[PDB]
Amino acid sequence: GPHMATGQDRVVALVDMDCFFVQVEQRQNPHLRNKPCAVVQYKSWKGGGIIAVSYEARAFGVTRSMWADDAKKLCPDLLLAQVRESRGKANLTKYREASVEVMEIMSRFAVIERASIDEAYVDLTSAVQERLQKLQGQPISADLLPSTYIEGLPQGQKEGMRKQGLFQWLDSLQIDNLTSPDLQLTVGAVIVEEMRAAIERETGFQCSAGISHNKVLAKLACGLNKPNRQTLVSHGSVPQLFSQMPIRKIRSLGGKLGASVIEILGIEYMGELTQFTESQLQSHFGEKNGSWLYAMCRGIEHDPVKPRQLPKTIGCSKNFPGKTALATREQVQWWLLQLAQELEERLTKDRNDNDRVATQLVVSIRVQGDKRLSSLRRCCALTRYDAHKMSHDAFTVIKNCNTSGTEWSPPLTMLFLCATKFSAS
DNA sequence: ATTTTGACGCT
Ligand SMILES: Nc1nc2c(ncn2[C@H]2C[C@H](O)[C@@H](COP(=O)(O)NP(=O)(O)OP(=O)(O)O)O2)c(=O)[nH]1
Ligand SMILES: [Mg+2]
Ligand SMILES: [Mg+2]
Repeated sequence: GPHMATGQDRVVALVDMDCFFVQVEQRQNPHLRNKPCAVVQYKSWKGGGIIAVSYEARAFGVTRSMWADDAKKLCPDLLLAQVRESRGKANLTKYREASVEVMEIMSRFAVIERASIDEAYVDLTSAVQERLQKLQGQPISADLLPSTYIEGLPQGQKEGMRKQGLFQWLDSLQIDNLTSPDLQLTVGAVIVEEMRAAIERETGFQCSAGISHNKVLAKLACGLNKPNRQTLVSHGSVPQLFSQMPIRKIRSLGGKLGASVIEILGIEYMGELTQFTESQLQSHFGEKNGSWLYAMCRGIEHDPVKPRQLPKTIGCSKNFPGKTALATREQVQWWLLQLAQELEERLTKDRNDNDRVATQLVVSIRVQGDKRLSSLRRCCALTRYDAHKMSHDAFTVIKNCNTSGTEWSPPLTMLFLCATKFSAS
């Protein structure tokens, strides 16, 4: 009743760039704009592995994790942009810099949590309050929401349906009550329209966004109407939306835990979770997951928007599959040095930009025939931004995996260096 | 022989 808090305190947005790496290449190369295109890594093996796909190319069935030659079977006019290669490995600098452009714009509006190279959460609660105070009871015009969908509306062509649903929502709005959750979301969506306009104006990149009361709902909402649209998911829309939402569609439930929720409880959709008690869910999935599931299937989640715009770790990774696996000492040293050189470059620039220094070097490896993605992860001190020292320490720290009596055995199918434990400088 | 990352939980 009155004391059942409903998780309507906050206004949170998730902004995510549409086919991000492809848009970065399309800005740089106009010939790629408004075409089926994809971004790949490498080119010798099956034309390279696809990691980003324009929506034109998606209409042919091209997806991420597809080989480019297979994709070309689906889309013979597919255009391909290749990730930069440096020191014999993929170099993602162009996209990290494009990302920093986007993040710095979003930061002007509110405090953001960088959730990936192409997406950030925004806590808009304060900003919505300020804007409601500025409006002074003025109602919200549909002109202020040109790309906004209201999930679950209309009830009772695409743009036509969007405008119908928006009209229904705006007519139902109690603009006088500065404290109504639904009004707060609506004003949040006005600000998110402004944010996405600024992002497009100042970068050329288009994006989508979700507006709701928490991070999970904002993220789920963002995907409902991609590309180049934003979606308002209200508290009241949760029962219908969740009544047919596969559990795996909710962030963090797409893997083993989601599968066990399905198998143990004997359910399919998010909504069905509501029929279990908190204690029941805690019994099956632990106290934390259980509490979180009990509130999440009612649309409630409390995870804060962390004020963090920059990555907490800086890492360099390369796989060496099958017959390219590193089998000699010279090879492991040369590739550890290549990794350490790219890492050093990134870390020096990080220090100059962000006034901080990493203090811990993590070295991770895979050995051939190991089932696990990571076979060993060991850490050492990172005291100098010197690639030669970093590669020597990584070797010093992993060399006791070589069972050879000049050789390396088992051959290494992955090297991974990661700087962590940052400290102000 | 999708690859290259990065956050975060568990013990
Ligand atoms: N190297 C690498 N980069 C990746 C991988 N997966 C994604 N990226 C890169 C490429 C992606 O562009 C970017 C952000 O990933 P999304 O937001 O999940 N997909 P996108 O923005 O392309 O399309 P939309 O969001 O409109 O559905 O991260 C990967 O496995 N490896
Ligand atoms: Mg994206
Ligand atoms: Mg994303």
